[PDB]
Amino acid sequence: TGGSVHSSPAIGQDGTIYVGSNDHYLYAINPNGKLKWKFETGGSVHSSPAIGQDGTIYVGSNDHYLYAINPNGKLKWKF
Amino acid sequence: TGGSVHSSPAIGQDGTIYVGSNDHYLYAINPNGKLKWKFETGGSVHSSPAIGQDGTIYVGSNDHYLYAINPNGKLKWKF
Amino acid sequence: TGGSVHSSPAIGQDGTIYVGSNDHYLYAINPNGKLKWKFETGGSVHSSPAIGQDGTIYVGSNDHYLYAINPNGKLKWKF
Amino acid sequence: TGGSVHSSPAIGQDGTIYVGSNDHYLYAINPNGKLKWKFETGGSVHSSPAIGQDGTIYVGSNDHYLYAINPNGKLKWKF
Repeated sequence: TGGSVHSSPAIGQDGTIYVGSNDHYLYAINPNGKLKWKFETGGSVHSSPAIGQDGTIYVGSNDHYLYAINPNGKLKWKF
Repeated sequence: TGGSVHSSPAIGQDGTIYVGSNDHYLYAINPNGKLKWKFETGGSVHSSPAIGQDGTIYVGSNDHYLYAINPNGKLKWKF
Repeated sequence: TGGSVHSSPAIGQDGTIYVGSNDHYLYAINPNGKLKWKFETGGSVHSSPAIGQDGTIYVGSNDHYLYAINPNGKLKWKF
Repeated sequence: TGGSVHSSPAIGQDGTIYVGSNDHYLYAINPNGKLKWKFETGGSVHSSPAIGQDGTIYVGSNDHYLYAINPNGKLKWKF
């Protein structure tokens, strides 16, 4: 990533590692180490991601939003 | 929310996303992105919520308390 | 507690809520809100506790140690 | 460890406790308190480790990398 990784990673049901970074991005890493996708937020992502029962990825950000991102990397909603 | 989301979200058995915020509130978000309820504490909620076997939501706060909130948003107790 | 609760709580198999505090203590709270025990460490407990398969409680502390505490509140070991 | 343990521990399927430290190292502790191995990173490990379905240990670090370490302590990859 392009910033300090304070956030703690979470693993999906297929092995995908989700973690946020201080570079504002939420990363989705494949189990082989190759990047799946990255989602940009308005602030550093100190918050640790969490995965729901349907594979959605929930994480907060320093930009005051709680982001909900689909496993394809597209934004579902944000509070 | 009205503050940086440092706290990390937790998902209940029905999909409800629980996360604290630096605006002193503990938020309960529905899986569709609409707010269920919010509980106000005396300080920023850096602590990440946790869900017990009965659906209770446990989270700490900068106000020195460990809050226990019922899934309806009403305070159970606080230590 | 006597300090900001930055650490995130963990729930044991019987409902006991374990969380650290900035007052150096690791707290064990009963599901009814009454204190079970508290274990003193040499520094603030920002680290979030974790429970092993045998009910042990693992948590770090600002005093550089990784504490292992038995569910009765007595120290097992510390690294 | 040789630094403040801000990171939160994780337990593997055999009881091994994984936690990072502000001394740049990621520690693997046996359930008896004896050190299994330690992996050095370029910065403090505030991030909390996470274990995949195959026993891999994922953790971030202040050095901007998301580390993937095999349970034997050898580096799998890093993003």
